[PDB]
Parts: sequence; C-alpha cells; structure tokens
Amino acid sequence: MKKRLTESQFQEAIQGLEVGQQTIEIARGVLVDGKPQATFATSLGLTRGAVSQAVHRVWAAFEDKNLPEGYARVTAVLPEHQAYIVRKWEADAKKKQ
Amino acid sequence: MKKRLTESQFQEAIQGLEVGQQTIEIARGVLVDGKPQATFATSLGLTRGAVSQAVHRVWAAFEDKNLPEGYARVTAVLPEHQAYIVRKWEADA
DNA sequence: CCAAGTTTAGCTAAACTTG
DNA sequence: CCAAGTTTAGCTAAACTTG
Repeated sequence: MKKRLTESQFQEAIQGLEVGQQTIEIARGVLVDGKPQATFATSLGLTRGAVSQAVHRVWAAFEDKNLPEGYARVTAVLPEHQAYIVRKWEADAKKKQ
Repeated sequence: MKKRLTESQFQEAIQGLEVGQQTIEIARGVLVDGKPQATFATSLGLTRGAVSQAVHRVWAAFEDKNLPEGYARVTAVLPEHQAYIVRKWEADA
C-alpha cells in the first residue's frame, strides 16, 4: 500500500527499461494509481509473486536512477579488511539518520 | 571454456547452496563427467536454457568458493571517491 | 490471526552468441 | 548454416515476511 511514484517519476523509471506492456500497466496501476497488486493477479490470472516482480522491476529501475548525487554502485571481491571498510562505510551512512 | 571440476570441487561448490538433485545431476554430468548439456536437455525434456542455467548455478557457486581465503564479494553505493578507492583496491590482485 | 506482498530456485521463450 | 550454449523478462510454487 505504501511505496509510490508520480507519473513523472514513473516515466523516468520506464525510460530505457526493457519490459513489456503488461509489466508497465501493472506497475502504473500499483505505483501511480495506488491500486492493490492483488487486483492485477486476479484480473490477469497471475500469481501474486509474478505481480510483485513486475512492480519491483519498475521500482528498482527508478532507484537505480535516483542514487544520491555523485554516487556510484560498485562491486568487487576484496580481502577481509577492505571488505569490512566498505561495510562500515555503508553502515555508518545508514546510522546517519 | 571448457569449465570443469573434480567431484571434490563439485562438492565444495554446492555446500551451503540451496540446490535440488536435478540441478546437481546436470551439473555433475557436465562439469565432472564432461558430458554435453544437450544430453540432459533431451533425457529430461528441458530446454537448453534451463540446462544452461543449471550448470551456471553450480559454477557460480564454485567461483564464489575458490576465492582466496578471507576474500569476500561486496556491493555498495558510495561517493565516487570511495568507489574510486574500491576499484583501485579491487584491481590489486 | 489474517490477508497482502516478497523471495528465490528453477522453468520457458526466443533472440542472441560462439566455434 | 548449424549445433550447442547464453541471456534475461516472465512465470510458478510455496515458504517466508509485513502491516
């Protein structure tokens, strides 16, 4: 019920995004129009898991585009201490609330 | 190519991994016994994609465990400069 | 408790990649 | 070409989480 976009936010999310029209329609109805995921499961004959994933794809896409300014995602295999530091960097940024 | 394992690496690989006996059989058949994926596609009535995925789940598992002692894969969203630092570190291998 | 939503190994399609 | 293998959005099952 919580977790939502504007049309403008939504349009950003789906720009470039490689997904079909069903996914788009489901995500808009849920994220923009505040309708329950369950009415799309029912109406489309789909499990609730499928609908949660559809909504998730558009959600995730929006987040990947709204990372704090200047910030980058990074992944790497690191030795223990260097890995610990990344954990601490993040965790100290989470305990910045 | 062509990626392969002993039955002992294979076991190390899948330890702690949630994986069914079918994925196990396909992965063993291909990575240990050296058989081709197409074999299992027919014998089990699966698509090539499914077999290709089965082999992948185990291979990725092995990869994560043949990593050097203490080494860990990590992911984060950081300020560029800290990301720069992580890339610099990660290059050092 | 309840009902809605989440998660993840594992499947398909079908376009793509490799040798 | 073709044979075999890769990729990834989309789906399920059904345990688990959330409100």
